[PDB]
Amino acid sequence: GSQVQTNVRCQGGSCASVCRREIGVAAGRCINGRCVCYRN
Repeated sequence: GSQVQTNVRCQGGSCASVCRREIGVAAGRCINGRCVCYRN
């Protein structure tokens, strides 16, 4: 997968704003306890 993995914890909920900070794109998802971010 081309998801961008991060060190930011989550137990559900939005990762969009976290991803704005992490990768500069306000898109992502909580997967298995951490945020991933989407750049296309």
